[PDB]
Amino acid sequence: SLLIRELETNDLDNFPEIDDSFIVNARLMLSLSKVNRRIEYTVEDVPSYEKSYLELVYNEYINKPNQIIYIALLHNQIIGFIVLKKNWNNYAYIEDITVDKKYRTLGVGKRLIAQAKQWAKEGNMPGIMLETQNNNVAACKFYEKCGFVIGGFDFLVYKGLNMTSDEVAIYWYLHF
Amino acid sequence: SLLIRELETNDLDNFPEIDDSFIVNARLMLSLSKVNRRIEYTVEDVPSYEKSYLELVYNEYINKPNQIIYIALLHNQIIGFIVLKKNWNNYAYIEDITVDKKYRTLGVGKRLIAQAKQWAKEGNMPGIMLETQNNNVAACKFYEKCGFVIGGFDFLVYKGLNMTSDEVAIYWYLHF
Ligand SMILES: CC(=O)SCCNC(=O)CCNC(=O)[C@H](O)C(C)(C)COP(=O)(O)OP(=O)(O)OC[C@H]1O[C@@H](n2cnc3c(N)ncnc32)[C@H](O)[C@@H]1OP(=O)(O)O
Ligand SMILES: CC(=O)SCCNC(=O)CCNC(=O)[C@H](O)C(C)(C)COP(=O)(O)OP(=O)(O)OC[C@H]1O[C@@H](n2cnc3c(N)ncnc32)[C@H](O)[C@@H]1OP(=O)(O)O
Ligand SMILES: [K+]
Ligand SMILES: [K+]
Repeated sequence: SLLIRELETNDLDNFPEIDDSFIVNARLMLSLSKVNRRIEYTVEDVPSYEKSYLELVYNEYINKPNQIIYIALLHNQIIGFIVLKKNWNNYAYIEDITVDKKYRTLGVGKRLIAQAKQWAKEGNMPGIMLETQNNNVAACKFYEKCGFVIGGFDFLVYKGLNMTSDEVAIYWYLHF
Repeated sequence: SLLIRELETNDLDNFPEIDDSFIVNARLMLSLSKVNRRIEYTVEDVPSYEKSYLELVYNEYINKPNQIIYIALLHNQIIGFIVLKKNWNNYAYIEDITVDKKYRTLGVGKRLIAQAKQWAKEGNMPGIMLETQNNNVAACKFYEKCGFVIGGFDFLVYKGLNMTSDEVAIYWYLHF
């Protein structure tokens, strides 16, 4: 069965092309309730398109006290990975989680998250967090299934790259 | 009169103790309108207390392509400074702006912001941004007077440091 383990220098050249692309078919619409500052959302369909999530240099995460990469291995091949760092607020921060396109929805991502939680706890980190865009509904639903909640959002940060679009950053948190 | 110029190595030992403390006397209460995703706020008084804004190592900002420190000089003394970097979204990012307590409300901060805008433009940066806490109403009003608008907020990021309090991060933006 599937194995999740820490990335090693010797894995760097055996690292295959992993398809991190996904289909954007909808977007989250955010709202702020007056009850417990709860950020809520509704889903709105948008004309579909494909995009790649992704600079990430794997070697920068090998042999480091506060950052690490875990890889998912199935039938002698790396089929997914998770990139983690310790953030300024003490939480573990997911820089990137990717499962090869052909193997998604089969529980690999949840197993990567479970390992990330172990790493966070081993380092005395009180939770895990990450940022995603409101047009990555697949990822949003995945984090929600994993126990994460929306703690914040930002309507202007993406304008610095492109002023035409209306991409929104969403910040997700899982507290232990 | 006042002089604003780039920090030099030779200024490092002539750098005096600058009082960056401020009095917290209120906090911003955020809301999200349905019109143009406008984030609004109201001010609520809170029992007052003093806190220091501030690791920042000035030497890390000397002789760098994408980061810099400008100092404010008055009567042979450094009375304020602004710390800037280029962010991932291309905006100039204010890591810290401080005017010595005794000289506040006399226009020094606005002059530091003006210089930061020049630096941003010289580097082809499309705007300037920063993060502050909802309990720093003085800073919030100052940014608002300087033309900044609220682009986002986060209710959980501060929980990683302290779970008892309810500090909220506010992200401000000035687009050119
Ligand atoms: C910080 C960041 O990295 S943000 C970017 C995240 N990465 C990407 O978007 C790259 C492309 N996407 C992917 O690689 C994958 O879709 C991942 C990593 C997000 C998820 O990995 P997967 O292995 O597919 O997730 P997994 O099968 O473990 O799903 C776990 C749960 O989430 C749910 N889920 C997963 N994908 C979806 C989806 N597209 N829509 C709805 N629910 C979903 C599953 O149904 C499952 O729920 P359950 O526990 O109730 O059965
Ligand atoms: C990213 C970060 O650094 S967030 C932390 C910001 N830094 C701090 O909080 C450190 C402590 N505070 C300070 O150092 C100063 O208060 C600063 C840097 C925020 C502002 O510097 P100052 O030199 O006092 O500001 P300056 O006098 O230029 O004020 C410019 C405008 O803002 C307004 N303003 C300044 N302080 C306040 C205040 N406390 N309340 C209301 N309005 C204010 C001024 O009235 C002025 O408005 P005008 O142009 O309409 O006359
Ligand atoms: K995303
Ligand atoms: K602040």
